Amino acid sequence: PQITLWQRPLVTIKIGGQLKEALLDTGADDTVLEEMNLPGRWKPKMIGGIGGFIKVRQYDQILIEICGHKAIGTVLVGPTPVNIIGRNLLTQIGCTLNF
Amino acid sequence: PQITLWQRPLVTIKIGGQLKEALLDTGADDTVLEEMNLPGRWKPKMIGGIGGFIKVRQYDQILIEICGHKAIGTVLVGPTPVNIIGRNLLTQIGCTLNF
Ligand SMILES: CC(C)CN(C[C@@H](O)[C@H](Cc1ccc(F)cc1)NC(=O)O[C@H]1[C@H]2CO[C@H]3OC[C@@H]1[C@H]3C2)S(=O)(=O)c1ccc2nc(NC(C)C)oc2c1
Repeated sequence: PQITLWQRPLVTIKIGGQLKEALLDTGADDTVLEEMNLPGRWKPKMIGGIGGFIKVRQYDQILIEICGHKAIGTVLVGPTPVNIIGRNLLTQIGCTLNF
Repeated sequence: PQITLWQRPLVTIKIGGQLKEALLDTGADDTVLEEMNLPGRWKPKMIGGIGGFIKVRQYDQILIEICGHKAIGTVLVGPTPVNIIGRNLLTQIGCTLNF
């Protein structure tokens, strides 16, 4: 799809058997999702944003289907206010900015 | 330009007579710039992000030239870690996401 930016660029994702909405976020290096149940091993990580830092769990080689396109990569899980799809996964679905 | 997302989507901006770099950020509703000298009246505002909230100064009808495209709108100035161009200005330069 082409997506204009008059509204938040939200898409449906399927991850860990669950359906969620997430923001396509070109300002995010990495993918950060709200607390959710994910299977397997993880590693503690601190990440920074506009108002300071949060502690997240780092999960590698996680499958995510983003608006019907499959990607596999790192997902960070923690107290983010919104689910964010970052460039680590946007590059896999072929996402570009155009003006 | 078409911009792929293997690197941060940074562009040159000119605002308040100054040259700066800023991130084209589809996950940002509003435009937030690092402390800088802007002329005229402003209004206190608190905005929230990944790690909590920051106090910004709200400036309206500010001219910004974003990668050679002119836009006029609200700019928030405050302790953001990075200069962010949000959807309020991305819609004016015709920016879209495509996959
Ligand atoms: C969380 C997200 C929903 C909104 N944020 C835009 C994201 O793109 C921000 C932009 C950004 C902020 C700080 C920073 F150091 C680097 C980049 N990205 C973000 O938090 O990403 C984090 C995390 C993602 O992976 C890595 O890449 C950058 C770091 C790092 C951890 S925001 O907090 O910066 C933001 C920006 C503009 C806004 N305008 C508003 N307006 C409200 C009044 C609605 O809220 C805003 C909130």
